[PDB]
Amino acid sequence: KKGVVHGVATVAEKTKEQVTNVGGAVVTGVTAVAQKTVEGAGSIAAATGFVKKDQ
Amino acid sequence: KKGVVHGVATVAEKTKEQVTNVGGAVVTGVTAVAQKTVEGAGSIAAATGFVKKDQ
Amino acid sequence: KKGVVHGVATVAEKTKEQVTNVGGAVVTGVTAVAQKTVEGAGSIAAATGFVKKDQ
Amino acid sequence: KKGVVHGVATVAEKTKEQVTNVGGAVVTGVTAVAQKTVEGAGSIAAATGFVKKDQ
Amino acid sequence: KKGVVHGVATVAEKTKEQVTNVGGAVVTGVTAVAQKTVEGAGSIAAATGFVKKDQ
Amino acid sequence: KKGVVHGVATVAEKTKEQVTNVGGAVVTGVTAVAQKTVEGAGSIAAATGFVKKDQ
Amino acid sequence: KKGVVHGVATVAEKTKEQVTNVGGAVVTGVTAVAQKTVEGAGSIAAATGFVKKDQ
Amino acid sequence: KKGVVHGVATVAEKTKEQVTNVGGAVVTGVTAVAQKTVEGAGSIAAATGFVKKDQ
Amino acid sequence: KKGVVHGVATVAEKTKEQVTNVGGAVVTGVTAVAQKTVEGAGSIAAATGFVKKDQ
Amino acid sequence: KKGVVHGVATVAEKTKEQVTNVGGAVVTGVTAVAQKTVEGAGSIAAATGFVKKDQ
Ligand SMILES: Cc1ccc2nc(-c3ccc(N(C)C)cc3)sc2c1
Ligand SMILES: Cc1ccc2nc(-c3ccc(N(C)C)cc3)sc2c1
Ligand SMILES: Cc1ccc2nc(-c3ccc(N(C)C)cc3)sc2c1
Ligand SMILES: Cc1ccc2nc(-c3ccc(N(C)C)cc3)sc2c1
Ligand SMILES: Cc1ccc2nc(-c3ccc(N(C)C)cc3)sc2c1
Ligand SMILES: Cc1ccc2nc(-c3ccc(N(C)C)cc3)sc2c1
Ligand SMILES: Cc1ccc2nc(-c3ccc(N(C)C)cc3)sc2c1
Ligand SMILES: Cc1ccc2nc(-c3ccc(N(C)C)cc3)sc2c1
Ligand SMILES: Cc1ccc2nc(-c3ccc(N(C)C)cc3)sc2c1
Ligand SMILES: Cc1ccc2nc(-c3ccc(N(C)C)cc3)sc2c1
Repeated sequence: KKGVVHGVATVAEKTKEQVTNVGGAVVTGVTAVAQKTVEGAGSIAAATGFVKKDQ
Repeated sequence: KKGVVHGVATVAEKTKEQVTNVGGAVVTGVTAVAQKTVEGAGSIAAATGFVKKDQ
Repeated sequence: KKGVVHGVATVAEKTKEQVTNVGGAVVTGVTAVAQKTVEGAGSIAAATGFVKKDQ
Repeated sequence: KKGVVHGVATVAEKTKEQVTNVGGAVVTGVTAVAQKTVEGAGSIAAATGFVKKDQ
Repeated sequence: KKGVVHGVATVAEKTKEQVTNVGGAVVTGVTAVAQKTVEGAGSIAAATGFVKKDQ
Repeated sequence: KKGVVHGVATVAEKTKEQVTNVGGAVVTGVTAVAQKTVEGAGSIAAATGFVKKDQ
Repeated sequence: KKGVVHGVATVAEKTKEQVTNVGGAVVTGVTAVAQKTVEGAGSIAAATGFVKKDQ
Repeated sequence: KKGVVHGVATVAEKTKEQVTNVGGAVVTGVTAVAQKTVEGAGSIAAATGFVKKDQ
Repeated sequence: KKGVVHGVATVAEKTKEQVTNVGGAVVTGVTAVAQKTVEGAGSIAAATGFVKKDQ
Repeated sequence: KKGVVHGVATVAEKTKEQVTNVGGAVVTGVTAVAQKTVEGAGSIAAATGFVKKDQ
């Protein structure tokens, strides 16, 4: 076989899960957050996949 | 076989999971956060995958 | 076979898990955080994969 | 076979797990944090994979 | 076979686990932290893979 | 002061939390369950407070 | 002061939470269940406060 | 002071938490379960407070 | 002071935590379970407080 | 002072923690279990407080 990509690719066979991202956010997984009190200014309480590039 | 990529690629066969990211965040995995009190200014309480590049 | 990459690639066969990242965050694994009280200003309480490049 | 990379590559066969990172954070492994009280200003309580390059 | 890399590569065959990092953090291993009280300003309580290059 | 009980009592002052149970179940605490697949016949997957007295 | 109870009582002052139960079930606490697949015959998947006295 | 109990009592002053149980189950504490696959017939996967008296 | 009990009592002053149990299960403490695969028939995977009196 | 008990009592003053049990299970302490694969039929993987009296 032959393949040429510029990116971003994701090429496969017999594949149970696939995610391609440029951005941005993708949530595909099981996630449970239980929480009782959030205070403070300002605290990232429960972050799973996170990116902060403030300018 | 033959392959030429510029990146970012992810090329495979018979593959159960795949993630390609440029960014950005991707959450595909099981995650449970149980939490009772968050205070303080400002404290990253529970971070799993995290990136902070403030300017 | 033949392959030329610029990066970042991830090339394989018969492969159960794959992650490619430029960024950024990717969470694909099982993670359990149980927590009772977070205080202080400001304390990284429970960080699993973490990157802080403040300028 | 033949291969030329610029990096960062990860090239393989018959491979159970793969991670490629430039960044950034990737969490793919089992992780359990149980915690009862976090105080102080500011103390990295429980860090698994961590990078701090404040300027 | 023939291979020329610029780095950082990781080239292999028949390989159970692979990690390539430039950064940054990668957590792929089993990790259990149980903890009861963290105080002080500021004490790295339980660090597994850690890098601090504050300027 | 004077007190006579037959039970079950719970007598106090200045008390943040109280539970009295005869039974039966009482859930008053923070609880997070994240779960991806349960199989088998029959397996108690994730039990927190549990009592089984089958006859 | 004076008090005589037969039970079940719960007597207090300045008290943030109170539960009295004979039965029966009482749920007063924060609870998050995230779940993706339940199978099997028959498996208690995620039980928090539970009592089974089948005859 | 004077006190006579038959049981089960729980008598106190200045007391932050109290639980009285006859049964039965009481869950008042922080609890996080993250889980990815449960199989087998039949396996108690993650049990915190547990009692099995099958007859 | 004077006290006569039949049991089970728990009598105190200035007391931060109290548990009285006859049964039965009580969970009041911080608990984190992270888990990736449970198999076998039948294996107690992660048990914290546990009692099995099958007849 | 004077005290007569039948048992099981737990009598005190100025006392930070108290547990009385007849049973049964009580979990009041911090506990973290991180786990990646459990197999076999049937193996007690990670047991903290445990009692097995099968008949
Ligand atoms: C659409 C596509 C298909 C196939 C493909 N194969 C690539 C490849 C194969 C082998 C190697 N080596 C490094 C040997 C490199 C890239 S890139 C690519 C893109
Ligand atoms: C929105 C926001 C604001 C403030 C902030 N501060 C962070 C911080 C501060 C100090 C440290 N140390 C490592 C001492 C780590 C993170 S994360 C974060 C996110
Ligand atoms: C918003 C933004 C801007 C620029 C950018 N550049 C990226 C980049 C550049 C070069 C390479 N190489 C693989 C050399 C990879 C990613 S991701 C990305 C995202
Ligand atoms: C926002 C941003 C900007 C620039 C950037 N550059 C990247 C980079 C550059 C060179 C290489 N090599 C593999 C040499 C890899 C990544 S990632 C990235 C992300
Ligand atoms: C935001 C940013 C900027 C620049 C950058 N450069 C990277 C780099 C450069 C050279 C190499 N070599 C492999 C020589 C690897 C990575 S990662 C990266 C990320
Ligand atoms: C409605 C009520 C009020 C007060 C009260 N006090 C009780 C008590 C006080 C002290 C002791 N000791 C064991 C000293 C025992 C029971 S039972 C009871 C019932
Ligand atoms: C509705 C139901 C049916 C069956 C069942 N079986 C349970 C069980 C079986 C075996 C063991 N072992 C400790 C081997 C534990 C629990 S809990 C339960 C609940
Ligand atoms: C459905 C049911 C039946 C009987 C029962 N008996 C209880 C009992 C009996 C005696 C004592 N003592 C305190 C001696 C406590 C509880 S709870 C309960 C619930
Ligand atoms: C369903 C049931 C039946 C009987 C029962 N008996 C209990 C009992 C009996 C005696 C004492 N003493 C304190 C001696 C405590 C509990 S709890 C309970 C629950
Ligand atoms: C369902 C049941 C039946 C009987 C039972 N008896 C209990 C008992 C008996 C005596 C004492 N002593 C303190 C002597 C304590 C508990 S708990 C309990 C629970």
